[PDB]
Amino acid sequence: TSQVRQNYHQDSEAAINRQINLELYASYVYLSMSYYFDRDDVALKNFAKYFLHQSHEEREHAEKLMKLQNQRGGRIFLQDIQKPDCDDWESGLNAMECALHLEKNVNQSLLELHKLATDKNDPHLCDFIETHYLNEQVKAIKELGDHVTNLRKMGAPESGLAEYLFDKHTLG
Amino acid sequence: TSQVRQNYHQDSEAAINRQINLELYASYVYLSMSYYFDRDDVALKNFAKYFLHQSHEEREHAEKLMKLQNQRGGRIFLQDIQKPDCDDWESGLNAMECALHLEKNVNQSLLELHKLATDKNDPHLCDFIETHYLNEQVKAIKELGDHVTNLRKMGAPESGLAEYLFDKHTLG
Amino acid sequence: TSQVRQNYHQDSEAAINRQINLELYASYVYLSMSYYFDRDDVALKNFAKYFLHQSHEEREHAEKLMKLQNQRGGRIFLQDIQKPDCDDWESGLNAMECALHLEKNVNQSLLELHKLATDKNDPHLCDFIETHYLNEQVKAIKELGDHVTNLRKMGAPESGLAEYLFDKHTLG
Amino acid sequence: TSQVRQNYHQDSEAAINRQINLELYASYVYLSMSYYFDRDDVALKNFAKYFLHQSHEEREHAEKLMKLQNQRGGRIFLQDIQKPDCDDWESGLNAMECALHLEKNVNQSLLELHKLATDKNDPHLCDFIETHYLNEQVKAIKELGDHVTNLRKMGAPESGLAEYLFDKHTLG
Amino acid sequence: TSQVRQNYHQDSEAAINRQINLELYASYVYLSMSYYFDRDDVALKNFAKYFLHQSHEEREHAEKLMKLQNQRGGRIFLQDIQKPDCDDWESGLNAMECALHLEKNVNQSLLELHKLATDKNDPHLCDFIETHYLNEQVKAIKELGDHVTNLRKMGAPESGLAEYLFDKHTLG
Amino acid sequence: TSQVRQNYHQDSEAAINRQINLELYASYVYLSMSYYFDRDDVALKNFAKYFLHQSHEEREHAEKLMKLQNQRGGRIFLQDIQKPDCDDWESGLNAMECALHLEKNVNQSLLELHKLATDKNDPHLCDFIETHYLNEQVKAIKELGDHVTNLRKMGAPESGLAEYLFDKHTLG
Ligand SMILES: [Ca+2]
Ligand SMILES: [Ca+2]
Ligand SMILES: [Ca+2]
Ligand SMILES: [Ca+2]
Ligand SMILES: [Ca+2]
Ligand SMILES: [Ca+2]
Ligand SMILES: [Ca+2]
Ligand SMILES: [Ca+2]
Ligand SMILES: [Fe+3]
Ligand SMILES: [Fe+3]
Ligand SMILES: [Fe+3]
Ligand SMILES: [Fe+3]
Ligand SMILES: [Fe+3]
Ligand SMILES: [Fe+3]
Ligand SMILES: [Fe+3]
Ligand SMILES: [Fe+3]
Ligand SMILES: [Fe+3]
Ligand SMILES: [Fe+3]
Ligand SMILES: [Fe+3]
Ligand SMILES: [Fe+3]
Repeated sequence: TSQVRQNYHQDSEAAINRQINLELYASYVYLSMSYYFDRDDVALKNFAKYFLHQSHEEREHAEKLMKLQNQRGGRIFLQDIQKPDCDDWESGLNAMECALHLEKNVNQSLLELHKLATDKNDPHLCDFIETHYLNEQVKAIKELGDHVTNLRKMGAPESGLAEYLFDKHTLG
Repeated sequence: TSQVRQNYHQDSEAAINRQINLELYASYVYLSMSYYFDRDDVALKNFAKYFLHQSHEEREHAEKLMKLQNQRGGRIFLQDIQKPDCDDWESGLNAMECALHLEKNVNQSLLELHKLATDKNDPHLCDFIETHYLNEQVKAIKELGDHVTNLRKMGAPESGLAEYLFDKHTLG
Repeated sequence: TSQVRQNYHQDSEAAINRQINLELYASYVYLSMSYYFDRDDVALKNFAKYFLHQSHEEREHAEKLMKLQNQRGGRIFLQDIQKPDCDDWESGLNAMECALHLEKNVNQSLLELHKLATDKNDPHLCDFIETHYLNEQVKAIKELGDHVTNLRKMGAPESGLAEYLFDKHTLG
Repeated sequence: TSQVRQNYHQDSEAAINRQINLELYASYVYLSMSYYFDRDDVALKNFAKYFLHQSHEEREHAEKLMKLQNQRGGRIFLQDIQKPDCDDWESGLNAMECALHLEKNVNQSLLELHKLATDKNDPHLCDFIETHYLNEQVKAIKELGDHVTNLRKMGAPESGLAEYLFDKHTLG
Repeated sequence: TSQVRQNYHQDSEAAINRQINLELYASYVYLSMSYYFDRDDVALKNFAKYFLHQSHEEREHAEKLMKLQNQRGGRIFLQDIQKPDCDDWESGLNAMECALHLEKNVNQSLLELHKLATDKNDPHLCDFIETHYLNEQVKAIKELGDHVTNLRKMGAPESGLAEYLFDKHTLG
Repeated sequence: TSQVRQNYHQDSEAAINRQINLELYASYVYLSMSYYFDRDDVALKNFAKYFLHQSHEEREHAEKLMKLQNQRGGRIFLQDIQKPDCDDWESGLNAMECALHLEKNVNQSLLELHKLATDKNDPHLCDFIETHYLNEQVKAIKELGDHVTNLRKMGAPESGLAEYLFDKHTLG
């Protein structure tokens, strides 16, 4: 048992390990989406930038949880990073919709993590989730909801003009 | 025989001369396209700039091959620069499509040049083609493929609004 | 078939996809090693930095291959990123030894990739491997060999004083 | 008929097209001379610079006529650019003599162009020729006459010392 | 066997050792030529500078090969550096002619080294030769060919005025 | 006989030539030692720097004697530069010990050179040896004696920790 471990339940430690894996997967999904829009038959270079940056952000969210696990005296256990769901996301509107879906599932996982730490009476792990992840998730979901709404109101996915102009004006 | 000539085959020298002519022709084609979009009944001033700059670049690729020929001890032999294929490229989408076609043919010529220097065992001429021309070609073809894709997805050539907006936002 | 695809063999495309996965795995291995040395019962903060930086570098090597695949007209196919080999690398000397081993295996894969592109007569893909990956690998392997040698000559792994001083003076 | 065309005779338009071709040819001749003096058995690097710069200038004179043609509502028609007259201009004195000859022929063409625009009563095209081409030609011919005179008085072409010193002091 | 050695053939290692010796010899030859022109009965101080700088460059080419040998896991074996061929190179034109000859022989050795690495399937050692030595050699030979041509056309070696003026204007 | 030669004995001239060769050899020995410590199984990068810098210094001592020989009207005669004594100097302590030995032998040669110039009554050559070489030698020998003493008192050659720490703190 770790010399720094205090008030840190075996269940929280396992949950933190499952959340690290989820953030890595989210990083992988965004990396996959990014280079979809870099294809010559898609060619939306700011969608690609937007998702490459989201990819780098999610791996920084994972690294922070790895830091928290060592901080609290638990042991990181890594699992396979599953290959993403799709190889061909049709359109810019479909990608933002998958991203919105993915960000809600991550949020749901974080809310369950917070409920477990409330019940294990771990106030430090609670504040960590609140301070670094919960408001980030709410802001990400609101941003992606906005993007999805603009893309629909513009006429996407059937109008490539709409998707082209959204690339230049919102994401550029 | 030249005092600096070493490991430089008569066939490579002829091939370099044929490649100089191809680059000049490519320069001429782009010059012709540039001033098509400067016509008052076409009036896309950034298409014209894009192609004038490509015109100047191709003549700088030709000058570099002339420098290489003197560097290796061969003798430059110049041929007529053929007048380009078209006087009226219909639309911006049609010009990028001809440019994509032209850039692939130049690439194909460069790949054949590289195969001949491999077989004549001229590693310096191989590295020269690799370092200065091969990745340039791959980047040019990918750029033009992107432009062609955006123009189609926007509704060109039937939508002059699409071509107008591409001029302002991608090429400006 | 892609409008930009030229002289790009189905076998090279598959090989590039297998190399992207290998670089991601290497990135994952280094990320795992990094946070091993961040544990409170290991506590070598510059080993952790050294490997976190190597982790970020390998994912940038992967992103470049994804860019090359789109550049040449192939299609990225992603596989699961396997969880790394170990959860507990004993010592700093053992980690540098695994890293040396991993970097040789990546090199071997790159040399086989280069042999396949030579035989498919793809000089652009050859120069890409030479210019961006081959000398990087040779420099990485020489660096890790040096680290392993210093750690042994100092008295590692049995001397934690040796490992402590190497952390401060070579990696800091 | 062009919406901007006014007082612009079919004969002037054809003459402008023939002058564009002449300027391109002049650009090609100078490019050919430039890389003659870059040969290792000629090796006069400032003759080469002098003629490379004249080459770039003549293509800028051609581009200006293409701009004028679009400005006035005519249609550019491009012809083959004939390969230059010589592959081996013997000496620096012989090249300046060919350049002097070429510049007089261009001047003669410009004077005939000006006579046709006088007779077609096109005062704008007259002023354009006067303001941008006529004094340029007179200055070029006087410069080349000076160079030819100095080279002869120095002892060229039989004295390579003379040609060497002219390269360093007048053209450097 | 070295812990970093990978795909590095015993024959390449021996060839690299023979090339290190050749570069040192070339450094010695240039050092010898340099201080010939520093003699009071020769007294061409810029020939001396030109060759002293070439001397320092060749030893830096040797040091780079020593670095490559350690990089790849081979073992440097040094041989005697033979005293140069001449003690009295007659004239500036004769020295540039020996230097031209020496630089072609070094090039020939490098081309044979590249052929051996092609046949041993060592693409890293191939790119190293291409990237650091092959174009350097081509540029050196072209420079020395130019110098030799100017010196002859000026009237060297019988005209010490020619050699004096070349010292001041080309090499100063 | 040289127009600048004055009070310069045939014996001094020969001795200066033998000293030039000794300095070149010393330069070669240090170059050899430098790249010993650059080996991956030795890996002491500051020993390597220390000896590479000493290598460059000794060749600058040789160049100064070549300058002196021309200054006085003698004729430089170069001999083979013998390959160094060892290919594998065991340890850092053993290299500093060979370097100490080599520097004393060079000093002894310089003292004999000074004795010959005293007896040939060449006060200029005496002051040259005193002003540029004699105090340099005394300072080099004292420095190397210090290094050897520290390395022994630290526990070298049996302690690679000692050699590692000396590399970082004294030579870095
Ligand atoms: Ca799976
Ligand atoms: Ca024709
Ligand atoms: Ca698994
Ligand atoms: Ca290459
Ligand atoms: Ca013709
Ligand atoms: Ca007027
Ligand atoms: Ca000998
Ligand atoms: Ca010997
Ligand atoms: Fe996000
Ligand atoms: Fe996240
Ligand atoms: Fe281009
Ligand atoms: Fe080109
Ligand atoms: Fe690495
Ligand atoms: Fe990598
Ligand atoms: Fe001109
Ligand atoms: Fe002109
Ligand atoms: Fe050189
Ligand atoms: Fe060299
Ligand atoms: Fe010294
Ligand atoms: Fe010395």
